[PDB]
Amino acid sequence: PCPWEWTFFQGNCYFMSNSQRNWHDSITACKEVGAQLVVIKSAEEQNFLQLQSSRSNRFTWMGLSDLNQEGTWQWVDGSPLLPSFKQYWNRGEPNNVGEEDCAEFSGNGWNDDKCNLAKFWICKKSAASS
Ligand SMILES: COC(=O)[C@H]1C[C@H](OC[C@H]2O[C@H](OCCN=[N+]=[N-])[C@@H](O)[C@@H](O)[C@@H]2O)[C@@H](O[C@H]2O[C@H](CO)[C@@H](O)[C@H](O)[C@@H]2O)C[C@@H]1C(=O)OC
Ligand SMILES: [Ca+2]
Ligand SMILES: [Ca+2]
Ligand SMILES: [Ca+2]
Ligand SMILES: [Cl-]
Ligand SMILES: [Cl-]
Ligand SMILES: [Cl-]
Repeated sequence: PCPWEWTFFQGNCYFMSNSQRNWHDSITACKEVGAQLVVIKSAEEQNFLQLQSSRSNRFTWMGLSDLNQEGTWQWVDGSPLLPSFKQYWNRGEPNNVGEEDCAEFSGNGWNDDKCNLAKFWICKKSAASS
């Protein structure tokens, strides 16, 4: 079972925060609970997490950025953003407006936004590690 206040899906536990943090502080918060700011590995996990964020009406960080090389999106575990996953950007994203280097769930897909903006966040860790 997942810890109190967490969400189970496909053998992992997810913490949907109830406070807001900028993207770096969200990474730290997840590391504090032995988790990671969420790295999506499958289409079904994307569809699941996207829906949680859309129906909660909450702009939410995930563990994805182009801070290192503009236009090259990397997950916080080092894995590249696969071209097929680029289907999950909202229409007209990522658009880098005013420089935007971190990815959030926004509505029915992903947006790039300012990494120093405070948003809700989602951490992920194995249920077996919980
Ligand atoms: C300069 O950044 C802003 O201040 C501003 C940027 C977006 O509003 C301005 C744009 O509106 C129109 O574009 C629609 C989506 N955008 N783009 N680009 C268009 O008239 C443009 O000429 C303007 O630059 C808006 O950004 C938020 O929403 C878009 C999605 O619509 C998203 O991509 C952004 O990441 C951001 O969440 C608002 C933003 C602002 O500062 O509030 C006014
Ligand atoms: Ca940049
Ligand atoms: Ca960018
Ligand atoms: Ca954007
Ligand atoms: Cl559970
Ligand atoms: Cl991490
Ligand atoms: Cl940024």
